[PDB]
Amino acid sequence: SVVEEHGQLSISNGELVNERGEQVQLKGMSSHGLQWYGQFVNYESMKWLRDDWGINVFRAAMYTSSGGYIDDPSVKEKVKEAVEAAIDLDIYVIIDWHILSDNDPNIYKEEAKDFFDEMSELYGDYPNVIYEIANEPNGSDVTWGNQIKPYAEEVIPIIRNNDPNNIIIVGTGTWSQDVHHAADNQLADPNVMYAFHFYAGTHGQNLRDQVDYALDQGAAIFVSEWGTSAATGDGGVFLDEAQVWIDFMDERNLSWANWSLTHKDESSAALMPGANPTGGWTEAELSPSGTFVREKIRES
Ligand SMILES: OC[C@@H]1[C@@H](O[C@@H]2O[C@H](CO)[C@@H](O)[C@H](O)[C@H]2O)[C@H](O)[C@@H](O)c2nccn21
Repeated sequence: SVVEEHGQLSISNGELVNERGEQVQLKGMSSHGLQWYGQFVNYESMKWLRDDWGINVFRAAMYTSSGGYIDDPSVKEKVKEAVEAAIDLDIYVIIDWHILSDNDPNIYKEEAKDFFDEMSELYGDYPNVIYEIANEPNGSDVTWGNQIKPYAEEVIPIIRNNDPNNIIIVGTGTWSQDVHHAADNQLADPNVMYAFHFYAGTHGQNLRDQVDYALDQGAAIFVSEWGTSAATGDGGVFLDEAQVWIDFMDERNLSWANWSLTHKDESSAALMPGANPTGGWTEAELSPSGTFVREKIRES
């Protein structure tokens, strides 16, 4: 229903819109690393998220380092499973080249180009696909103008040779928080968005103001990862500040994906250790974070 109705997504005047030009807001879940918690990524769990939580997008977080794709490239087949499930379930899907410790996206740029060539050749004639080419550039030696923008200007042409206009999300500096610099020096492609990520354990008022600054430059922003926890993925849940962010994103109509769908013993994890990897969870099988996120997507 979702993808048949909204169809081809694009950016118009800095906003995500459907094929009629109407604003659309995606809300869903991210996997944890596919090399660690891939058992939670399958048609049945994704169908349960669609039908019981109301998700309309799923993010496949393919770590590059940390035992991910560079170390063992077999994980790309789990990305394919997730994309195919999203096609069968008629929801959108984010293919996330999940850099982190490999903090400069240029470290694995050759591999990224080959990976995104393959994915865009396979799936570029479906409207479901959204490409997230570098999760979180980070480090004071990795800047938008010197490192990230030029990386994007090599990977985007590879994708565009196979897929002229599905959405591309491009990470920003300082762990995808520095939307100000990106918004002042935007990419040319008209169907790009810039990633902004937050974790509710950080007091967020200035970060919200910086998102507004970026929006005011005509940059489109996708909140492709956020958590209810501290920035470590743990440290308790911060539901008061998470709700502030939820309301802010609704007012600005910003799409989002929550970190993350796993039973790992950390506060941002949505599931408790007895949750079935194929779905059907009871309330007791959701964590405090998962209960809250589920409520947010169902309310929507
Ligand atoms: O630390 C929380 C998350 C992080 O996941 C965290 O990665 C760590 C390192 O791999 C894992 O040990 C944690 O279990 C996971 O929650 C995301 O990979 C990253 O994009 C991000 N940036 C800011 C926070 N986070």
